[PDB]
Amino acid sequence: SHEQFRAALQLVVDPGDPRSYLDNFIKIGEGSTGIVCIATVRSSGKLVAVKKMDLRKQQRRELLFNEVVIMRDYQHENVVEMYNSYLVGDELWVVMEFLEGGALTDIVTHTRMNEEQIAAVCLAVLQALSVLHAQGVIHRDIKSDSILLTHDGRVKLSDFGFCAQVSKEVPRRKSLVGTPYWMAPELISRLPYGPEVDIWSLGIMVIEMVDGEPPYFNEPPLKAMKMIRDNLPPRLKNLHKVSPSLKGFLDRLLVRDPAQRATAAELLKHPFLAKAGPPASIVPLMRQNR
Repeated sequence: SHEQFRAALQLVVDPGDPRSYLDNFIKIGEGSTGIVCIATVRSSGKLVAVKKMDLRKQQRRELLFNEVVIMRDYQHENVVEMYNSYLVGDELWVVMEFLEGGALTDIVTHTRMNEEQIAAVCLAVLQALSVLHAQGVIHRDIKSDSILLTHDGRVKLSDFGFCAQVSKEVPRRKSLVGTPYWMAPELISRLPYGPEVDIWSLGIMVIEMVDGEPPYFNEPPLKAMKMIRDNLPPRLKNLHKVSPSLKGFLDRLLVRDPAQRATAAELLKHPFLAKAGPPASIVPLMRQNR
């Protein structure tokens, strides 16, 4: 039952009420699992982010345990910090670092990123994934919507609600978890999968940054997932515009066989990332500056 689930979740979250120390909630976004708000810390005026997920409106309710446990006390410069989690009525609230620059999705849909900028984003995400994967954490929802920015162009990975933990005893997952257009073929094909699925999804995000949208985006999700499952790796619509370096980099991400797909640690040494600009190079892309 719902109440049986609520009781269990209460045991894992932090005690108390964030409505006692936060106010002035402003909804600024919505995702598959819930909404994201800006809130003000009453004592200081500091802005934080709060995501709110309705326990009754999840495709898979049990996934709500994952982020609140796995990412508790996690600190990395390219990962959005989670501060606390709470059960507030029928909603899970997660209080997090506020990334005032917004998400990469606005950028890929309204601008044309150059390769210095694309390399900067990939380097930041790969730095994050290399450390996460080494600890057995799989993100499972890598896409532009999950990449957030600071006002000065620093890049941080967020949206860990679909994440998973693997171990020496249980090295792979089986759940069909992710966002259709970005899902790895072996995940779609129910091969016990590992961290490698994030590397495929990153490749699809590179397609977003080059083309503006992922492959098969005009198709229904189920149809698209079948095409991802059955067809050869997807091609860039704008292939003729990209450097040999970017194409070679992308060829190591969008490898159909997980065992031959590059790992995050390997990709950090790839020549394409030599093109990466500093945070300043990203700043002109954000809505408030263009």
